[PDB]
Amino acid sequence: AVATPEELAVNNDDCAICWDSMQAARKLPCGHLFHNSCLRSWLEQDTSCPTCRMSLNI
Ligand SMILES: [Zn+2]
Ligand SMILES: [Zn+2]
Repeated sequence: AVATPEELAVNNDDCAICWDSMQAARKLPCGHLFHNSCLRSWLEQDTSCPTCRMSLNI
């Protein structure tokens, strides 16, 4: 569920959760770029901001 182009990922090749870099890159309502697998996995585990520690209302 990524609406951003791979261009963004290339420009920002670095994960905050799973670390490293890949391709898929989605943006959270808080202001963070997470991969499809990294995010999805996060949403399945917890719906909280890894950094902001704030719950996403969307
Ligand atoms: Zn990642
Ligand atoms: Zn955040």
